[PDB]
Amino acid sequence: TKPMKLAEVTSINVNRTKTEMEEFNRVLGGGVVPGSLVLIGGDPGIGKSTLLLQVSTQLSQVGTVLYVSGEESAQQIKLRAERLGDIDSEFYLYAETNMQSVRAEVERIQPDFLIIDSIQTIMSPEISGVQGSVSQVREVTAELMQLAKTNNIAIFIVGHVTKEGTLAGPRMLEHMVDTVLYFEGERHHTFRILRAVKNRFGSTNEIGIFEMQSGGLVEVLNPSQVFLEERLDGATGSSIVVTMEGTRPILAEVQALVTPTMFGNAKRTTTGLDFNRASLIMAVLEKRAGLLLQNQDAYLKSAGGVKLDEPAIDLAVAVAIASSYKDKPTNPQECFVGELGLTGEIRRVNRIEQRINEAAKLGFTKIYVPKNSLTGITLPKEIQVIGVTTIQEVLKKVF
Amino acid sequence: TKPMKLAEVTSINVNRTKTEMEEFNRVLGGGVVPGSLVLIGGDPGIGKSTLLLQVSTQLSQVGTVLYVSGEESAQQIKLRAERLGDIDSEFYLYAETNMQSVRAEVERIQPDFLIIDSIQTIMSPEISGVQGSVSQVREVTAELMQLAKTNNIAIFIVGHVTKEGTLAGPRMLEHMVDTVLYFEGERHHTFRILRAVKNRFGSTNEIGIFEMQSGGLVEVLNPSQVFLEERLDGATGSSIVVTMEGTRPILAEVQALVTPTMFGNAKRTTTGLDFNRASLIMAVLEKRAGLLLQNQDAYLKSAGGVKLDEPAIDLAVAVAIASSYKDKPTNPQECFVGELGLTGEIRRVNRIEQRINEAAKLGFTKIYVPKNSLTGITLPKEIQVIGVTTIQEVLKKVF
Amino acid sequence: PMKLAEVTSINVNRTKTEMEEFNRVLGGGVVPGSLVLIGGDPGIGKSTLLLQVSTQLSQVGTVLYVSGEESAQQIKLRAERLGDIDSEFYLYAETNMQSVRAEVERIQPDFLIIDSIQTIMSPEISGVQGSVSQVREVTAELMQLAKTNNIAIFIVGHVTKEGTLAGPRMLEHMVDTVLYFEGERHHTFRILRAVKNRFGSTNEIGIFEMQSGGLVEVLNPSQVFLEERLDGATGSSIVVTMEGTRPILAEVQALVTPTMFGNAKRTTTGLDFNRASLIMAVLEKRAGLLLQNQDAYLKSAGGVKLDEPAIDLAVAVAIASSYKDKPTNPQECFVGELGLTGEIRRVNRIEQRINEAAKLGFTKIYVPKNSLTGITLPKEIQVIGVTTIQEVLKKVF
Amino acid sequence: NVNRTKTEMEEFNRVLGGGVVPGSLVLIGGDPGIGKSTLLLQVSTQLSQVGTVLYVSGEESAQQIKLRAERLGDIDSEFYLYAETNMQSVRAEVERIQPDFLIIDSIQTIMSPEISGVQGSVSQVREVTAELMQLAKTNNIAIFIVGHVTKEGTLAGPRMLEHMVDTVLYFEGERHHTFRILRAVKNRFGSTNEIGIFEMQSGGLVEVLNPSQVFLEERLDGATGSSIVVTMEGTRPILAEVQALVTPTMFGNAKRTTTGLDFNRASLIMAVLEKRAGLLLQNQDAYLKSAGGVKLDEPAIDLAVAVAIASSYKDKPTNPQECFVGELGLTGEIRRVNRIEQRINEAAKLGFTKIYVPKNSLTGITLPKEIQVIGVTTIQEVLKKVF
Amino acid sequence: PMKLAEVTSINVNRTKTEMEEFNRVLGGGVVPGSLVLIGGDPGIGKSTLLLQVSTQLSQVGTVLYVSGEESAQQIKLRAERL
DNA sequence: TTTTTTTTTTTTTTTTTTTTTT
DNA sequence: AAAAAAAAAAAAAAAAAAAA
Ligand SMILES: Nc1ncnc2c1ncn2[C@@H]1O[C@H](COP(=O)(O)OP(=O)(O)OP(O)(O)=S)[C@@H](O)[C@H]1O
Ligand SMILES: Nc1ncnc2c1ncn2[C@@H]1O[C@H](COP(=O)(O)OP(=O)(O)OP(O)(O)=S)[C@@H](O)[C@H]1O
Ligand SMILES: Nc1ncnc2c1ncn2[C@@H]1O[C@H](COP(=O)(O)OP(=O)(O)OP(O)(O)=S)[C@@H](O)[C@H]1O
Ligand SMILES: Nc1ncnc2c1ncn2[C@@H]1O[C@H](COP(=O)(O)OP(=O)(O)OP(O)(O)=S)[C@@H](O)[C@H]1O
Ligand SMILES: [Mg+2]
Ligand SMILES: [Mg+2]
Ligand SMILES: [Mg+2]
Ligand SMILES: [Mg+2]
Repeated sequence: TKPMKLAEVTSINVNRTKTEMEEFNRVLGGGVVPGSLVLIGGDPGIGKSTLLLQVSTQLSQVGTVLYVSGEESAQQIKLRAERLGDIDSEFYLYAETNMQSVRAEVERIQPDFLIIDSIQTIMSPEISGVQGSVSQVREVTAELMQLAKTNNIAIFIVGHVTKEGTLAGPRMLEHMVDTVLYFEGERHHTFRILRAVKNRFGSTNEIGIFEMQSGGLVEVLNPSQVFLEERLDGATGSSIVVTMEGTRPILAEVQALVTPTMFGNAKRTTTGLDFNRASLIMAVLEKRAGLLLQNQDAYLKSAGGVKLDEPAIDLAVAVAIASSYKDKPTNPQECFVGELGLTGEIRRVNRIEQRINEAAKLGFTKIYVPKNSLTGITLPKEIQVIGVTTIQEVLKKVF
Repeated sequence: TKPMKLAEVTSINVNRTKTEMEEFNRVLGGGVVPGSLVLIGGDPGIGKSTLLLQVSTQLSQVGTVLYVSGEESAQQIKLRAERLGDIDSEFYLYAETNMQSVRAEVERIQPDFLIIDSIQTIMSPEISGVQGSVSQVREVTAELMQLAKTNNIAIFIVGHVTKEGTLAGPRMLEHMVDTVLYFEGERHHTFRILRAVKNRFGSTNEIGIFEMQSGGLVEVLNPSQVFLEERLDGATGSSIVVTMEGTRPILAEVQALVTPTMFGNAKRTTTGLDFNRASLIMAVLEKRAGLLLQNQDAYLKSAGGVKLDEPAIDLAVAVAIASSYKDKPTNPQECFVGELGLTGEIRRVNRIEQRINEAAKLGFTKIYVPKNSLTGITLPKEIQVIGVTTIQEVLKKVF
Repeated sequence: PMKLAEVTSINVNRTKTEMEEFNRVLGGGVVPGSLVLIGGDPGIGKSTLLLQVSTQLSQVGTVLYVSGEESAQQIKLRAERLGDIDSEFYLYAETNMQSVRAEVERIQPDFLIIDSIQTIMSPEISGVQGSVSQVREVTAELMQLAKTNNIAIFIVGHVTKEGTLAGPRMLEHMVDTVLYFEGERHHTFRILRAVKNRFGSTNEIGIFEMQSGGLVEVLNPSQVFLEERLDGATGSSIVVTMEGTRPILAEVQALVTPTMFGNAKRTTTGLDFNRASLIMAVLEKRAGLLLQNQDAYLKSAGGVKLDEPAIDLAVAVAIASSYKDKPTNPQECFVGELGLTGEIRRVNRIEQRINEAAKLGFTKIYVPKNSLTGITLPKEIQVIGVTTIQEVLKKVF
Repeated sequence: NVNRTKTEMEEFNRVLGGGVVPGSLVLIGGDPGIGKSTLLLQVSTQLSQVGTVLYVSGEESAQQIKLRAERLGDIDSEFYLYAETNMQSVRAEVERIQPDFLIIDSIQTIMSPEISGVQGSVSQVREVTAELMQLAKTNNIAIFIVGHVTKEGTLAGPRMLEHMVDTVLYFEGERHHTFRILRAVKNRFGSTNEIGIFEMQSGGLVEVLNPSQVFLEERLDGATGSSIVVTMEGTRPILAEVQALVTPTMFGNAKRTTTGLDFNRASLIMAVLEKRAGLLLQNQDAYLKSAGGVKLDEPAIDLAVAVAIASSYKDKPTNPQECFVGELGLTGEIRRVNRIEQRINEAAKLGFTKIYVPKNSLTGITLPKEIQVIGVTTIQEVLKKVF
Repeated sequence: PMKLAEVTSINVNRTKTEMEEFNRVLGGGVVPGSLVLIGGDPGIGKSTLLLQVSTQLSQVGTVLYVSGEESAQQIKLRAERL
């Protein structure tokens, strides 16, 4: 080795190969990078070995794959494969735990892709410690990193997780690999969310959602079924907003029902929405747009119980209230994003590009967004993007 | 050797070289200091080596740079460089991992600035045990502080972190080096913040905020939704406040809508503020300034959902309420800062100099502050700092 | 020799720095013949603090500053930032314990400051610079020098990655005083707190603010000053509250106005509105202020949360001054809990409170009379015992 | 058993098995600065009234100890100080005094220079301890040992000392506590677990005799609407005062503003008084507080709360030496309470003339003769007896 | 043990105390080869119960009573109250 | 024939990780 | 929010042991 000037452009471009799973490719950042290390953590049972077996089958159509498993015997893995089904043209399988015995086979198969079905179950013969020991994990991961960086092998490592929900072993492990994925999914849903917390080769904002099914993990193409309901005739008082949950844009319906107050102080009731925010929005509508609302009771709901924290919902909430009060329908493919100011201005929102992209992917026609958010934003040309400046403009255009 | 002197001693000055990233220069106390040690810690994948490759390029425009790394090969570094820039001042890469060859090549090329990358990923063949040993990093740190002082090389060091997020290694590491930086970001946010916990050459309070983007880190300059020209021109009931978001001042905007109640009682709906605080402020206004407000509803909001609960916002809240009740605008170039006492006094506030300086940087023309806070303040030339001591003074000056 | 109880003792000649917020932590001043240990996180400010101490003590006696971790140029550059060498002192930057022992015997300094015992070493043994044996022998040498020359020694000790002193636990036994210098990244105050001091109370902490011109002592941590009340401002009063161990001054403010619409609000901040409405009920029953038909609005100034029962008297006097439209004197302070019978009940730490009010230059403090039993009033403060709220209201207004 | 000498700190006796037995060792460990040397100087001075005492110190020269003694002020009849570290010289001074109560101010700062090790060496301290054992055995001297502690607290070589040591107890306290707790952990001659507690002061350590948190008796004159109740701070009984202000609802509607108590419990209590006693409280505001901010909320308070409310409504004073304990039922029955014996004994210790208690709870308890324990059945009976 | 296939069977030698209201809470008696754990509210009778049970089992067989938490003198002085 | 010494061992302290407990 | 289980390292008590 020698020091070199940066203009010694020995950099060959990374011809990263795509698997068939677009959800997997996107989290990785376009594809599997040769010579990368990917560490997949996640709770027991969540689907890590299923995911890796699927991608191993798909990659075996394009390159040689070696699947290495300490924790499971070859018959179990073949039983899962036949439950999933693939030609498995060049898919090698190797149940092993001794690092020298895997390294020897790696140096003859020359696998383009290597799966390590659990790092905590594979041991160096050098280190005396138990298979989950910190020193064992350190030595095995350093040897795998040598194999990867020397032979351009892409290595997928399954990591055991502590009861905290964070990867076990020395933090050196998270420092040394190139990509760290978590695989997780709460019991309220069937969906399994794959997310990158580190990715030296791509954006860590991309997340992939799978559903676990008999016969494998299948991609879910719409994360949010809860909007899907085609509207009744009439159906006044509904609007749709591209809100946000964690990092993924999710599109959700807001509904309102405005009715004349009787025999009490006018009272306002919500679900999934802060009633303070709704009271503000109703005050803005009554002031700036002249909707008589201090004599109306109002009821607001988000479909599917998705809780709408962020201020970007306020414009869609106002449009829902207006649609109910006017008793006139919005279009089922109009979508609304923006904070509503008490001076009636529509205020810019973060992540505007992702929201417009997601609205385009779900096939909406018109998305209304704050005019000042549009600066330098490139729209997808298939969806009409309307920049709006004040609530009176939105009401006059929608109604 | 055998010194021993009175305090009359050479007092040699410290020169500084600024990077082009003012957000980075700020944290170091105004620029890189020759012969200093700066230690960078932070979560895996946070952006440390992008930041250091950016600053490595900028220093490379004004001096020779040697970038060592044991983490990554020269090809990966060059691919990153192409991703984030034009290679407009080429510098040296060295993929070395053993300290003797580093010391050799650094003595031969004799750089102005040196970057180690991770101190935990370099070892010394003369001593001790495993990579990342406490025994190893201590001795490498001693070698670096020597090489630094013998040559006046400024050295930047990446440090691993524990799972708790504190710097790894023996505390001798955190004592021998001169500057210790943390690079961090909460998962609910897009920003990365860079903060000093120790800095022998400047204040630690100055943090720097970056956004991660496809072309690298970019300094945000404005951590807030307050973009001045957002204001709806004819807007009334809005005012801006300089608020401490922890250690950093941020702009925030307080909006009020004030309107007569059409019921036997009046609402006090408030988002982002304590409604008891707003109710106290309206009682101060009604008693001292004579605004008839018990007949009026008030609705109050903070822009962008920022939670504003420090006493310094009371003045801007009072001015927003008064602006709405009077239906007169305020100039969007004025900031307000001050606690409001039930006497109508504007009480002094903490960190007043930071607040004035940050109001100055984003180009505000006036800021109203407690007059008693003005003592010893270095107030910048570009902004007229208007001392005030009663709410009625503010209302006469502004309305 | 067992000299029984006949040995003769002379009072320690406690010298003082100008930083009273430092002197308080040592329990009144710097004793001679003594070891002080300063611990704290890296970067906290220990060297800045001991530089300022050196420069101040140099006005009283000879100071020698030694530092194995920092060159004399860096120390002089810091001193030039902090101020000027008008009180010039000796600076050695030595690492050899034998050399500093010889130099101390030559110069006979009144005060010695060692900025890292983790870098002094003696050649009689060798090893890692911070080795337990090296620090133990060096600190034994320092215990000799302290006794032999009556020298006050300030030692900077390193700290582990938890907030505890490194090196042998025997260290905290040999030394006479142990200080931790501590702070929090969300803040910018530094607290200096003792964990051991056999020459004086360890119930006192010093507070500092790190600034460009050094560690400024924060004599008054509250945003509460006698200079800043509006001349005729009614409806506020001062109370000596306690933040754990530290007496903290606080102002309570009250706005009383007729309840023109609806029914009586009791909107409150920093206080508790149940406490406040109790106090208004006591005033209305016992003192006769017609406060039922009044709205009342109360806040702590400065956003300090007030919990303890000692605030009741100050809150009552703030309400009463707001109702009566008669200002309280800004230099009078109130402490005491209010009973629903209108009695004023005893409070804890009464002496530490009166001492803090005296030290902050309050001309007068009101206290529950029965708490005066066995009390030791300072000279610079007038202390008034009161028995009932009627007595207070007659005396104040 | 063999006889016990008592120090004047009865708190110290009770943790030390009821008193220091002669001819045996005691080791007090604890964090530096906790107060070991102050405690042992007070103990040694109190024992000086019984016989000769020697205090040996390496870690503190005689002048500093004398300064501390003159701070505390206690008279020091035949109190010996000895600044020494040569253990053989200590042993010889033992025979030049023949003490009766010996103190070593730290085992880690005395050395027999011939034998072994450095002053910290486990062998050196163990062997010094083995010599001390012979000196204890020979002259029946009770020897108090100060222990250093490990960073963890484990007495800096615990096992080999502790088996020779007989009795070990730990002196400790937290960063903010004015109190320091002296916990006995092993003891051949008394309750193997106990906790002594002291407050540290500039006058020296002072016992916490009676509970830590009682603060009372600031009663004024004709203070209607006040009553006293015995309540538990877990296992400690404490004696606390309830105050009530009852006043007509001149404006608005009846408030129930309450602090310390639960306003639901208080609402039940005023409903019970309204129905069973016939107090017209529904048109009254009633304001209730526990004195001193004590979180006084356990079922046994309801009788005292009822008597405070009734005293305030009637505007007649409760006697300042009457105490009440009792749960109140919605039928006006007064129900049993958890630990009535301990409450009556605390009431007696604080010198209360009466305690009112639930009848059906006097069965099988030994009423102390100094206090008039009164059984009451019903709230109407209580209000007849008191008012 | 080494060889079994549902064979050797000493059965439960269930040994009573004189208090049947103790025996009834177990299987009608104590069981050899077993650990019984007793908890309870502190000082309420927890040790009094087991000391008395010892004074009743001592009639049937040898009982060794070990206390880390109380002195042998105070133990025997309490037992004398029985 | 004691004196290093040096392995072996204890054991303590620092530090990092992780299983319980609100 | 709190503890206890492994890893790494230094301090040290001890002895196999070869010297000086
Ligand atoms: N018919 C089915 N047959 C087998 N597995 C199924 C079936 N249906 C669902 N599964 C799911 O398959 C999951 C098993 O997880 P896998 O993908 O096989 O491996 P893994 O548990 O993620 O990896 P580890 O290291 O063994 S914890 C379980 O959570 C089951 O819910
Ligand atoms: N298009 C993008 N391409 C590459 N990286 C991206 C991209 N967008 C964001 N990144 C971020 O780049 C981060 C990697 O930053 P790095 O500086 O290379 O790693 P580091 O952990 O900070 O430092 P080391 O010592 O190299 S591990 C990832 O965590 C991503 O979040
Ligand atoms: N203009 C400024 N220039 C230099 N330092 C400043 C400045 N302003 C504030 N500082 C503070 O100075 C602090 C440094 O404190 P130090 O005096 O180095 O304490 P120390 O770390 O204990 O000293 P040692 O013994 O050398 S490690 C930094 O943490 C800064 O917060
Ligand atoms: N006016 C006061 N004067 C002197 N000491 C005080 C005073 N007030 C409190 N103290 C306390 O007295 C303590 C002094 O420590 P000691 O009473 O000597 O116990 P000790 O430190 O354990 O003794 P050893 O065995 O030498 S370590 C300190 O912790 C102080 O907090
Ligand atoms: Mg598996
Ligand atoms: Mg890197
Ligand atoms: Mg220093
Ligand atoms: Mg002592």
